[PDB]
Amino acid sequence: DPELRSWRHLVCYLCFYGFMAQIRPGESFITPYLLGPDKNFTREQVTNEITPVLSYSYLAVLVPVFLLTDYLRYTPVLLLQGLSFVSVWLLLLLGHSVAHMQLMELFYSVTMAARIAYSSYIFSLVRPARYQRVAGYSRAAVLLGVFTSSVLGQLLVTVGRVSFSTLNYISLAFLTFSVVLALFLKRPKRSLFFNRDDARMLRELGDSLRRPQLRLWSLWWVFNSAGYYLVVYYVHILWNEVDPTTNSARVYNGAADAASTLLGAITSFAAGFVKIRWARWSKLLIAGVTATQAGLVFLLAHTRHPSSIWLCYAAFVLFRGSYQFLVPIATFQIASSLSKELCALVFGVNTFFATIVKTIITFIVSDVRGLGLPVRKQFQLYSVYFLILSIIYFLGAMLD
Ligand SMILES: Nc1ncnc2c1ncn2[C@@H]1O[C@@H]2CO[P@](=O)(S)O[C@@H]3[C@H](O)[C@@H](CO[P@](=O)(S)O[C@H]2[C@H]1O)O[C@H]3n1cnc2c(N)ncnc21
Ligand SMILES: Nc1ncnc2c1ncn2[C@@H]1O[C@@H]2CO[P@](=O)(S)O[C@@H]3[C@H](O)[C@@H](CO[P@](=O)(S)O[C@H]2[C@H]1O)O[C@H]3n1cnc2c(N)ncnc21
Repeated sequence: DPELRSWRHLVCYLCFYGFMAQIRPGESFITPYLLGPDKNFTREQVTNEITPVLSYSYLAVLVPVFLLTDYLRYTPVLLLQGLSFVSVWLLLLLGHSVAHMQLMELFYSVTMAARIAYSSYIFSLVRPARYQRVAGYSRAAVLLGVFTSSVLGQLLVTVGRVSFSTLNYISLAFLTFSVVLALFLKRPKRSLFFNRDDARMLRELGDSLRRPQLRLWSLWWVFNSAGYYLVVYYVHILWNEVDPTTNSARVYNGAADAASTLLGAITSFAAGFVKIRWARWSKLLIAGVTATQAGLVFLLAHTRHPSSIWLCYAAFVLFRGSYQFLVPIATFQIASSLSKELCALVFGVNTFFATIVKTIITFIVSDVRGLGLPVRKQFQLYSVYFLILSIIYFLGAMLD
């Protein structure tokens, strides 16, 4: 029986790999590990010299990985996604200079640019009749794997009282285990662009760019997702500015990346109801949430007292919880009439245009070759950037 051997030995393996590839307990505790006494980096060295290299290499490896993940049929990039993860946690545990953490953020941007490999792999592997049952079970393993990794990272730090250095050796036990799991993945018999079983993409783009909702939510995915990424990369440097007490027990970075995933699974679930119902007022639905993001970025830049670090965590859970609400709606309005050969090209070029904006703002605001702002004055620039973006869509919606 090959059909009963598929759901037992393959679909139970994609939901086991997709669970175990998201297990990185020290992923929420990289920046408290760098700024702690273990590596002993100064804040001025992480916000201006290490973290802007994350948004530079992510421009450099976005298009090389996206072309390679379809040409190699998604398995050696899923092998690379896991192996570059190990190269991050090796440089975190063996590197001591600033140049050994700039290389750490270069391998970390490969693991961000190969996030699409996994999901774009379940589509090319399973049959389209059984695709909704497999990818529904697979994304319920990634979202479970993202949530319970930050819980496992938090309970070892808060409850287990394990140190930050010994946490990354636990994180090297799951990342070396998920490289071996990426070896035994079934390579798909097709792909999306190169390896097909047998251009119109330039012709159907001439018909889909004239849509009002594809024009709107693509200009949201370029600019609002650029400002979203510049908060998540720098909110752990801001929490270490508010409460810089090196204790490895009062830091709840894993409890703010698990509660943001749990809220990111609630508002995502609540966005599927409003997906096609609120498509008319989507130009005002952006400005109601971008302004809410404009206040929560300012709330991060307003809290200075270390006794209110708990109010900061909640200003970031409600930030990711509000960004996750628009994306269910964003992925819909964009991918409504697009073919799969054109949908992965529109999202593949919206992410590149978002990484163009992420490269511009990091070189202007965050990098030492531009202004070189600290992370307290940097979030005041992003709160202006979200409020500038909020009054564009609010004035844009009122024109209707
Ligand atoms: N269909 C796909 N093709 C190619 N790559 C994909 C992909 N669906 C996911 N991913 C990748 O997995 C990552 C984590 O996904 P999640 O943890 S399973 O959920 C994400 C995350 O919570 C947030 C930031 O997402 P993001 O920065 S783009 O990161 C995603 C993305 O890189 O938005 C959610 N999200 C993204 N897309 C959708 C969607 N279509 N419907 C409902 N929720 C969505
Ligand atoms: N974060 C991202 N970066 C780059 N491209 C992205 C992207 N998130 C989405 N897409 C694109 O949007 C297309 C349509 O997505 P949707 O219409 S919004 O929903 C899809 C679709 O119904 C099904 C197969 O379609 P698929 O091959 S994924 O095609 C996706 C994908 O190409 O999987 C659903 N889906 C995708 N991600 C999630 C998720 N995180 N949680 C729940 N459902 C999800």
